[PDB]
Amino acid sequence: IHGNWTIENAKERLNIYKQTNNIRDDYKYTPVGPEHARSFLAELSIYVPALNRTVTARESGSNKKSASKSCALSLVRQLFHLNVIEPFSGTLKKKKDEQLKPYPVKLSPNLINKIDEVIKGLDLPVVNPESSVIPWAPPQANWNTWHACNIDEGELATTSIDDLSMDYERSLRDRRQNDNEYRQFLEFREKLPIAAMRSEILTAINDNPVVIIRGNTGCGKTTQIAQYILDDYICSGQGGYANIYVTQPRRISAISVAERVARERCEQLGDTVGYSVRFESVFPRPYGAILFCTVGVLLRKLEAGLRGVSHIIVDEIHERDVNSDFLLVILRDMVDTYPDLHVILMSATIDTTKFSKYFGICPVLEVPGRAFPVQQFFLEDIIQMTDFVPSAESEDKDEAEINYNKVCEDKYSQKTRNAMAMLSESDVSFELLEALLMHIKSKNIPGAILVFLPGWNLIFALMKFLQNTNIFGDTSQYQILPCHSQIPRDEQRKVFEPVPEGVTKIILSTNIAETSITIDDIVFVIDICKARMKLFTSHNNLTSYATVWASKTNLEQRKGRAGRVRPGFCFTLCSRARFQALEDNLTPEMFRTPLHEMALTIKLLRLGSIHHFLSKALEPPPVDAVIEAEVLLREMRCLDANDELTPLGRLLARLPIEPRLGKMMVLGAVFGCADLMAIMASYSSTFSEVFSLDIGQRRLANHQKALSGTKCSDHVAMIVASQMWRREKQRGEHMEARFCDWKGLQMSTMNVIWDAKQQLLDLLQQAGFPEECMISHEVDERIDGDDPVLDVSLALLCLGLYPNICVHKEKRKVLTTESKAALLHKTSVNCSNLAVTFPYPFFVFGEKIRTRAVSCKQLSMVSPLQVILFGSRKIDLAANNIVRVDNWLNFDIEPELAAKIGALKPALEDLITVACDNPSDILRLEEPYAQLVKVVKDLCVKSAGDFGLQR
RNA sequence: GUGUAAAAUGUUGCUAGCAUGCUAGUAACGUUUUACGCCC
Ligand SMILES: Nc1ncnc2c1ncn2[C@@H]1O[C@H](COP(=O)(O)OP(=O)(O)O)[C@@H](O)[C@H]1O
Ligand code: ALF
Repeated sequence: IHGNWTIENAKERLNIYKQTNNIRDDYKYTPVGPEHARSFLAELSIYVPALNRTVTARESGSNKKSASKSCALSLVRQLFHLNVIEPFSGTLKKKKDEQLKPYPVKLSPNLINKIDEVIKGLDLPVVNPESSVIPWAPPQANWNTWHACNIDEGELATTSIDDLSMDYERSLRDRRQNDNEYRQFLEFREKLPIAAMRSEILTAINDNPVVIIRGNTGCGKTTQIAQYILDDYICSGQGGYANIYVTQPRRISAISVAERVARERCEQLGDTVGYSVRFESVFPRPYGAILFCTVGVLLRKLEAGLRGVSHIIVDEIHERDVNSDFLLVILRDMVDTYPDLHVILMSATIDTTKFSKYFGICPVLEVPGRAFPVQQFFLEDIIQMTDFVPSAESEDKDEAEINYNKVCEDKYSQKTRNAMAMLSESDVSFELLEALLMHIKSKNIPGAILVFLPGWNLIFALMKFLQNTNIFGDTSQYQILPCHSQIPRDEQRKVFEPVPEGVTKIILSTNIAETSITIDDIVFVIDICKARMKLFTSHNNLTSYATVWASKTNLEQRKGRAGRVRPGFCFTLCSRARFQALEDNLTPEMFRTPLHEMALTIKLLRLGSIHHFLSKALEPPPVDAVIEAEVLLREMRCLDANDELTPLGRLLARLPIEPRLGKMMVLGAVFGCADLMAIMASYSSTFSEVFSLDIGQRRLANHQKALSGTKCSDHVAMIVASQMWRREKQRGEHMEARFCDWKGLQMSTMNVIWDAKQQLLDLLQQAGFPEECMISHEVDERIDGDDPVLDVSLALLCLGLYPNICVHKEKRKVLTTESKAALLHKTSVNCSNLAVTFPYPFFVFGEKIRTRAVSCKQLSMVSPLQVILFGSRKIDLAANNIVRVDNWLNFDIEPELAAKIGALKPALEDLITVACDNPSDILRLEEPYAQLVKVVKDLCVKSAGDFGLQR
């Protein structure tokens, strides 16, 4: 009854018990009765090695299988009677894991005495359980616009701006006279649509303060309007008294548009057109030049001043990203206060009425967009055409989910015939491409093939699948090219390269190709209205790089993205039900996003209360976002609760990194490890791959794993790689490139990290911290012992990236907070196939890749002594003398020792505050603070928490 | 994006026997669940 003592249940425990006994016997069958009333008596003997009480089953049935089942019934009943078998044994039985045992403290008495002296030498008692605007000026002599300062030397110090304007004018006249490649580029730009209303757009801008351009995508407009403004300003011989400032919302888009405008101008990058993306600047000449930058770089430059720039040409606003709307909200008042500035907002296809209404009903210009509506087809249309039904043959939820695929009427074509024949919907197959090919060959429509896959992972998977199906994946006849941010610029520049007809172009891309760039020859668009949704859930610190449906506005744009003049075809892979069911627009990301970084930015520019500023924005954000920004600023001691920016906050604002790494960079110079902190912050915030993985590789190679050395950490590997790269860069790069390739170095990532380290140390120098601590602290990896610099660097790392720590159980299988299973990313140095146990069973990662908290990246072993030092914002005490870390980690330490360790929590903040207050003398601290530095260097040593008992 | 053993279904052919059928299994088949152990 209670143990469901029947045949097809409760037998799992019996099977396991017999497996433990290894008895391979079964039921012997004996016939009883005639052939018309046949019965079988089955026998089985079971030996019990634990109770020494052998049992037997002798039961009858209508057949051999029935006899065996009847015997097993009585066997389970007798095993229960024996009180040795486990009851129930249903289909519900899992196997999980938890903490086994740490090395809780077990320190030497020296460190205990040091900690006691520190807690008594610093008196840290613990209990044992207004709206102004940024000034702007017109162009001025001896003043550089880019650097926002006075050059006071060179040529402008003695040369008037009018002379520079005349020089630019004569140079452009000579270029008009002779530059033939410029002639062909300008004729291409003239046949380009915007050159229709050249003068018109050159005048409307002077007419009004706020100017909105509106014209369908693919006009080649961003790369032309700024150049036309410069040309108009220089044709009057005034190019010196004019500069152009443009902001894109994506880094790679900014790089691409800068390269395009340089190539069309037939000029080397950095002469008259330059770009300043985060951690990279190629600033051009100070006068008569164009600047492209991301919104973040402009928000950074806003601190100094917009002096010396003529017109600002803010790019795509339909993105609705937080940065662009913040910039627009500031720029509204900026251009209202100063009537001599010209703000330009650019869109692609959006009801710009709200944008115009925001700026006091500003003019909404228009571009004549030649177009031809394209044939739009859906899943019913494609099932009518060439079959569409089959496919490749918190946990859950409620009934609120509606499957529109299964809610429809079968008034369409032979749905059952298509189902019984074939199809492949979720994964594309020969069907779609062959249908397009036959449509082209029968209706005579040679044209490019365009698809919008949501993510780079799916892009790579489908590219590999189509390469496997190379009969129709034949690049010689069916050219295939991806397009995404991650891939190098070589693929982007190859995409634009045309191919002869017959070599069909099948472009695989994502939301990037919907704007920014546009291929002229696109005819047929195969949309799936799927896009990446890399959302960070800061309310619980879970990442989700999932895929979500595109908005109806975006879907309409994609429908219009193809078919310039040719008919064009839209092969939408969705039903009309979902087509009309999804939201018309896209949810404003500004509504749901933490605003701590923007709060620090607004407090840096002394723009008054954040609440009032957010009220006077495009969309009044919900009070939760401003409240959470306030909470983060108050708890992190960047901004006081009384809207008073402490020097810590002002220092953090200038840092081009998130505050969670600025808090580490502050302490980096405190403990004489600033180089390590700069390198780690650059390698962490700038999400990048450490090593150049070769094709067909599933793990890290021999040297790729040996570079981490005895430390066996990817962060230590990166540090030593940077050290060897810089000592090699001390020599020539001709052999350095092949050496880095041999060492599996990413080269470009290393350059980025080095430049970021240089910029961070320059910023720290400007802050006031001494140069002496900013010296090389070279760490070797072959040493398996201890090194104070490296262990304090790792302790600071664990301080910063909280709560991205994890507990290792076995192989890839690791545990994360709230007891979540996870694996180790392939790029990590801790990837292998054999079972290895690490010296310390605690790891901290950088990123949580893949939505279902599975992939962890940037793993590095951490000392078991973090506990309360650098492991959390909260520590607790559990039963049976257990210290609780992040409510998912257990240590076994005396409450007195736990309180002693936890008393350091206010001390860290006090040290940070003192370091920020007096940057000039961080090396020469107060004597209790020198003792604190000494004790923290002593405590975080790798082989420290093992005294008394190594176990 | 996987294999092993166990159990319910029906199936392929065969087997010992009974007044064309029948009483039982056999080797194999796929389905569904169970755990065992991989790789992302
Ligand atoms: N790398 C390039 N080489 C040549 N022409 C380009 C390049 N990139 C863009 N163009 C042209 O410039 C135009 C750019 O349009 P775009 O910047 O997307 O305008 P908007 O952003 O207003 O839609 C396109 O029509 C395209 O033909
Ligand atoms: F210039 Al755009 F989207 F129109 F980047």
